[PDB]
Amino acid sequence: ADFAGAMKAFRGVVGAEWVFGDEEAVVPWSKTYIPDPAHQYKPVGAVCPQSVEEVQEIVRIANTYKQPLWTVSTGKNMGYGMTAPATPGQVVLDLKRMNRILEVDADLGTCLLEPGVTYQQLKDYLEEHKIPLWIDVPDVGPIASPVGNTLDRGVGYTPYGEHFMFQCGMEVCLPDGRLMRTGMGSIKGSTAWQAFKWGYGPYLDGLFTQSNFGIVTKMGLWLMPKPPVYKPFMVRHANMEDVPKIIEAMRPLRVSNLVANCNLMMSASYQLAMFKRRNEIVPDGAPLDEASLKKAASANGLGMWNTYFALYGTEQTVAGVEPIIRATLTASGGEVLTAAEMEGNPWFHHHQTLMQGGLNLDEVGLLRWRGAGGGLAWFAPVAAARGVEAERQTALAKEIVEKHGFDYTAAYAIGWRDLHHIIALLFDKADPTQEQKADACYRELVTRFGAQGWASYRTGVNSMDLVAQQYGEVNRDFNRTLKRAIDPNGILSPGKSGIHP
Amino acid sequence: ADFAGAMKAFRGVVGAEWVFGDEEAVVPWSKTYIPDPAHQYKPVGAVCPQSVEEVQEIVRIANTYKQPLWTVSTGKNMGYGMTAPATPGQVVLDLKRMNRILEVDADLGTCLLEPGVTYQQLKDYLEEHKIPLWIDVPDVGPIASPVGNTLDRGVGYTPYGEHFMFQCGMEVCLPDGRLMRTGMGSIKGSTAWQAFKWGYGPYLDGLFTQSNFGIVTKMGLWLMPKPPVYKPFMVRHANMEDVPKIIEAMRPLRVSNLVANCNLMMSASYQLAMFKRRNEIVPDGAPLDEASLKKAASANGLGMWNTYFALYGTEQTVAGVEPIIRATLTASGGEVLTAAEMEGNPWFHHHQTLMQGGLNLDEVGLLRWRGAGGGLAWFAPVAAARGVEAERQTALAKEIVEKHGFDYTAAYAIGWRDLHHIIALLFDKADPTQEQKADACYRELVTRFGAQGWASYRTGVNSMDLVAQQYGEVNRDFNRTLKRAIDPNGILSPGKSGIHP
Ligand SMILES: Cc1cc2nc3c(=O)[nH]c(=O)nc-3n(C[C@H](O)[C@H](O)[C@H](O)COP(=O)(O)OP(=O)(O)OC[C@H]3O[C@@H](n4cnc5c(N)ncnc54)[C@H](O)[C@@H]3O)c2cc1C
Ligand SMILES: Cc1cc2nc3c(=O)[nH]c(=O)nc-3n(C[C@H](O)[C@H](O)[C@H](O)COP(=O)(O)OP(=O)(O)OC[C@H]3O[C@@H](n4cnc5c(N)ncnc54)[C@H](O)[C@@H]3O)c2cc1C
Ligand SMILES: COc1cc(C=O)ccc1O
Ligand SMILES: COc1cc(C=O)ccc1O
Repeated sequence: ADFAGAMKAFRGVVGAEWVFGDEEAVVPWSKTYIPDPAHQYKPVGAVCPQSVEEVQEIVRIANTYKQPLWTVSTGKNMGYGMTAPATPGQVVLDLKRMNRILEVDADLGTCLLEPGVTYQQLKDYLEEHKIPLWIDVPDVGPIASPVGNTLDRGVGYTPYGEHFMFQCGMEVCLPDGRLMRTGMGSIKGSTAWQAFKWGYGPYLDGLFTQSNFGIVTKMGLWLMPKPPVYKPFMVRHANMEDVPKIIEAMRPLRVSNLVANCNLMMSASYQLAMFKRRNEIVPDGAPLDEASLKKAASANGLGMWNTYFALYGTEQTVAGVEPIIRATLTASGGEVLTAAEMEGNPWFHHHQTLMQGGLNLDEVGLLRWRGAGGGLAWFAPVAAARGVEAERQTALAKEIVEKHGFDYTAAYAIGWRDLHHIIALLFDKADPTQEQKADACYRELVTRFGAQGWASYRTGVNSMDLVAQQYGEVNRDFNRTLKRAIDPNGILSPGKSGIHP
Repeated sequence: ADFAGAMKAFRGVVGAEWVFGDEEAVVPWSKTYIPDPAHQYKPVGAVCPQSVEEVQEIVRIANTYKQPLWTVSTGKNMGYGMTAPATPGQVVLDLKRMNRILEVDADLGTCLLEPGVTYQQLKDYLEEHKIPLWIDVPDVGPIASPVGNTLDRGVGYTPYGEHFMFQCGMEVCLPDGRLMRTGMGSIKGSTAWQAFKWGYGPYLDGLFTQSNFGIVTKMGLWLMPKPPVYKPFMVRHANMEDVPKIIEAMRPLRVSNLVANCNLMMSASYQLAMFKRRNEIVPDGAPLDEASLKKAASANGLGMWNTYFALYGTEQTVAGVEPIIRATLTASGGEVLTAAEMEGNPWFHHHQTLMQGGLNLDEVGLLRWRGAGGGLAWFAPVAAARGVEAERQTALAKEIVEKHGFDYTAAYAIGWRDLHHIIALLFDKADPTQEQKADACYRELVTRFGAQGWASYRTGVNSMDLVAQQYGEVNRDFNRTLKRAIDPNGILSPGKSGIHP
């Protein structure tokens, strides 16, 4: 890499005030929450363009100077690396200034977005124009990107919660600086770019998700019509061991699509961690015992597991399914509760907001759990939607985290036929011993889960190689063949998803 | 290519009795219904393996001898080329004997299939085991493949009608002879291969749809639970010119998901062609005039457009949406009819079967429309689900087919935000002048649609290059870059989707 030559050329493209080219200037891009005992996940520069033409020029320069770029949209991948690159020596290509809402089609229920568009911005746009469409939001703070989130295949909590399913068309700047539109978008003045996903020939959009094959400059997204009626529910289960029965109850409701939104099944420990520090619940040095958890949860109107779902449509369609749902969940030991029973309950309010695609009030309490706080890494294994799988994964995760002196703080995001088991590894990052222990714990989670046949849907920059190692060697080789063909100079996000030039 | 050396080595793998290696022996793989005036779409051999290990050996030999393989599952791509390869000198790799149903998961609603499994076979398997799951079938005759259809991104008529959306996990033999499993499948003894679509890192399954980058040897598919209640409907519209009003009435019902199955909006001419020859309707030499069509359709209980939809659930969920659906469609000039009104109507019966994923036992009447018959080519442009687009595409297609002496015989398959406009170009293939005219007509359809911003979702081997030409030059280059990297010897289906080594 010729770093100095690249950065000088980048100033010529975007202006000197949008290039950040030394240790002090790149501080805003360098903070992470994942464990990093060797201090190895850090950018060496950042560049912030406002147009796709600037992106193209930047890519051309990256090739000439052999200077890799780590592309982000808004860069709020918290617990997964924020804007830290996977390998040393990279410049962050921060697309936050490319924040234009290009189209919103009220009739077809679609939009077309630049990467820097935020969820807040899109929701404001819809409301200001009185367009009766909803968004589908992850459980994040004030800033996050539909484009960035979708490209990492993230998740929200309406019927449109599996974000990548609802993507339709994209524009990519390929590593040589040429633009390519997927689906119907390469037909000049196509009116169907946001209407038909697949196009003609090989379906390419998935190559640009969790990958380093292209820079997405525009993305189409389907949006759900606002329903006449929205009815949120909470199911409370009393015992830690209820895990398998909850999944077995929900599975039929989801496979038959009586419930259609992604359902967060939240542990009491996670819920408490959102609003309380660990030392409000148990002494430092003591385990997070189930009696203390149960007492604390009960005092706050929570069970040991609390699962959130909603119904959408009319009073009549809601009444068609609500009885069967109530029967199935009550038979599993759950108490089904509505807004009228959960008045003033901040967890119910939190999920009632999420499940209509509302924006919650900034405040990530999770970062202050243990000691000085500041340590969070997601460990996010997949399971089939089978109670026995959830039972076993809960047991193994708890065993491993507790062996390293950490707590089990987790949720299951229940999907159609799958679960995303979301495990927050919360630690005191400011204590270097605790950061080292969290690193060791994380490695043990990945390795031992992999040995039982389980691996992650998504992971942070510090674990992308170790997670890749859980999946097949042929897969690893095939990804590398694609990388080398698409990006011969290896200038896009080396190490993303364990893919190296 | 060294054809003789390749075919000798193939006999060693599968047995001499499963290699077909001269003009006479390959006759069963040679008949097509598309126009082919130069007789250029034809295989030079066929090989029929029964195991994945045989496939892998075949692929190794194909590399050694530089002998291209044109891979099919059951090969019933009627109107798209059957088993004829896109370029000369290819051997059909016919996977019909790999017909094992590997798994069916009743609780998660999934299955895992080899390519040769037919729809009939899978339906029989479900029925015989009393498994309360349905299939989703295209409107084909007795033999077709869930795998082959899904890989060409085909369509059926239940809520699971957009077939590729419901695929989950695949195994592929790569061009070098190695097997790769997508999604969660490359984790040994993963139990989530049919549970979670995306896996980790780039999403690859779409690369193996409408493509020549691999041979699919196993594919997973989600299956819909059988609903307590199934209620089919037919909407009759009186006038040829109703097209835009029908799309505008159905679009909100589909965008809001009050109707969830893919809806065939059938022209009267197509419907009549299913069961009648053209000279039962008008004289040879006369146009298929709207008054003759209306009279013939009316005598059969058909409108000029007849649109089929269904509701699935309980008596109460159906009652939740049926009034709104009826009001929307009646306001558009439609008459909404149910089984009780359509007793003895063979078209209603045909669609009522399709919309519950039933197998129609029938010959393909369409192949006998004009003269000696035998000519069929699908022209299948996409539209957004907007009335004005359907109006304009119907007008243009009518203009073009009638200019060349052919009829407009078409349907729209209404999707969520899209339409597949399915235009059957029916001709007398046994008359060489008519075959030439149909060839010219088809070229004009593709070219002139492309100039208005419209192009095909799928096409036949004789037009794959011309359809590729309607999409972007960068797309074409990118697909060629992938092809050369993935299949360096160019031995898998050269010319599929216009992708050439
Ligand atoms: C308390 C908490 C709760 C959370 N809840 C959720 C949740 O419910 N669901 C969820 O999905 N996540 C969740 N997250 C994780 C994360 O914060 C969000 O997913 C967030 O939306 C990701 O950041 P972002 O939108 O800024 O995307 P980015 O950080 O901009 O993008 C993510 C990644 O995509 C790639 N990328 C982004 N833009 C492009 C581009 N234009 N071209 C190519 N590649 C690009 C890069 O690899 C990048 O690192 C949570 C995090 C926390 C701390
Ligand atoms: C009257 C009529 C009505 C029809 N209605 C419909 C309809 O409603 N919906 C619809 O979708 N189609 C329809 N068709 C078109 C077609 O007949 C079906 O799509 C049929 O299912 C395709 O044949 P097949 O299943 O044998 O697949 P195949 O012909 O085996 O496969 C199709 C293509 O996929 C690729 N392929 C197949 N198997 C493999 C593999 N294992 N590895 C890699 N590539 C492979 C090849 O390119 C192959 O040519 C209709 C046809 C007619 C004549
Ligand atoms: C469903 O995916 C996620 C959910 C969350 C929090 O709810 C955090 C990280 C994730 O990847
Ligand atoms: C929805 O796709 C198709 C439908 C048909 C017949 O109804 C034929 C070919 C197709 O591609």
